[PDB]
Amino acid sequence: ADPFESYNPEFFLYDIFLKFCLKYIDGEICHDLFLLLGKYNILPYDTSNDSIYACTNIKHLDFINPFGVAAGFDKNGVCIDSILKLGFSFIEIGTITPRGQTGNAKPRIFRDVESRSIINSCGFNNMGCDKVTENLILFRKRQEEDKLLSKHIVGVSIGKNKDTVNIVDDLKYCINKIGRYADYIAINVSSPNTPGLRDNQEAGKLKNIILSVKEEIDNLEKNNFLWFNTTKKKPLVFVKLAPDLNQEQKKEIADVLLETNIDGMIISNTTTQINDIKSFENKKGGVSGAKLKDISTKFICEMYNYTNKQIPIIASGGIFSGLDALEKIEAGASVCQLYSCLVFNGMKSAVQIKRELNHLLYQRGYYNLKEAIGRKHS
Ligand SMILES: Cc1cc2nc3c(=O)[nH]c(=O)nc-3n(C[C@H](O)[C@H](O)[C@H](O)COP(=O)(O)O)c2cc1C
Ligand SMILES: Cc1nc2c(C#N)cccc2n1-c1ccc(C(=O)NC2CC2)s1
Ligand SMILES: O=C(O)c1cc(=O)[nH]c(=O)[nH]1
Repeated sequence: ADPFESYNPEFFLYDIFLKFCLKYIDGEICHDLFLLLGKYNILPYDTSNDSIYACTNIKHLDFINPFGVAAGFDKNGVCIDSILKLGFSFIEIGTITPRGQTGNAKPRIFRDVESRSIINSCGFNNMGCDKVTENLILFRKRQEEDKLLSKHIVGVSIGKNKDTVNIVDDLKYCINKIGRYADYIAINVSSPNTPGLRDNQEAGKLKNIILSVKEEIDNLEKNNFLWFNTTKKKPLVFVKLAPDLNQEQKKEIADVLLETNIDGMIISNTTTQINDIKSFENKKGGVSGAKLKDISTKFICEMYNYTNKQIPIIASGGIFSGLDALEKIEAGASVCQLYSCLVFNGMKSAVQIKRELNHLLYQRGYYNLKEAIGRKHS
């Protein structure tokens, strides 16, 4: 790929445009501008074949490379194709809710370039389960005609509308509408921006949530070719956890995860523990990026040991480099999700991080990425 060709994600003009937008334009306007470029398929694309030695898996989920885009980036599944073609193996769309929501008062997204941090108080703004399902169906039909997207994975993050009293009613509604089209379902009980959502991480409540979601997915088969997704199998079930939990809570959750046989755990969502970023002093919400890296890596180590290495991990939190990715993997993660990396590193994010990790796996003496999983604990 030529360095001065516009189709190349590493093309210098992308970093110039991004640096300008990061300096002078409102955060959510930048994000919506990126989604618009994606929607009209004007984004650059990765033309390199991914290394077979950096492939990974979670059960039957075969990731072509270890990098995906975390939930909350393409909330409505409006440009799945364009984001994936930047060089990512998967994307988690959503978080979606049964009815659409505009979310919390704007401005609600703020970036701190020096510390590579983001604070947000979005509050699950999305078009609603029915409209997002239409968007995902359209992608599944495009994927069926395009061989280049046949191995890319799409997960769906599901949550509850703000006014819903019982979360399970909302999760069931989403499963019944979008479940048939998802490779995996991520249960979001960790947003800090929906009042009382995090209370669902209590052991007793979480167990009922997991068993009800699993029962609802299992009933799609019982009541009714059926799977219009990548795997051609029922979606796996993941739980996304908050890093703001005590040791007693983490241990109780781990015991529930082992008993309910969850397919994976996403570690982690944003934190409410970071109070040292000056430009975020009077801002509300959860913090993402570099200040979240150490907290979430420590949380991966803890959960990997609490679950006795039986539950696969999806890493989320401050991953910017090949070095950051390897640290997550040796801590116990099987795959990585990026968010803040796309915001601060731009279009080149996937191409660059994949190169850095392949080089690092070679320097460290690993034959493949699978050999590195949980190696800190070996
Ligand atoms: C503006 C914004 C919106 C987000 N929305 C969601 C969401 O809807 N669902 C979710 O599970 N996580 C959401 N997240 C959390 C990210 O998926 C991710 O876990 C977090 O940003 C930490 O990763 P990072 O340090 O690489 O950014 C959001 C993050 C940001 C910055
Ligand atoms: C990767 C990228 N590239 C661009 C370009 C370019 N080139 C122009 C405008 C926005 C761009 N982006 C962004 C995508 C998302 C961005 C962002 O700031 N998101 C909000 C949640 C924090 S900034
Ligand atoms: O929509 C949001 O506010 C949101 C959801 C989530 O899970 N995490 C986050 O930081 N923001």
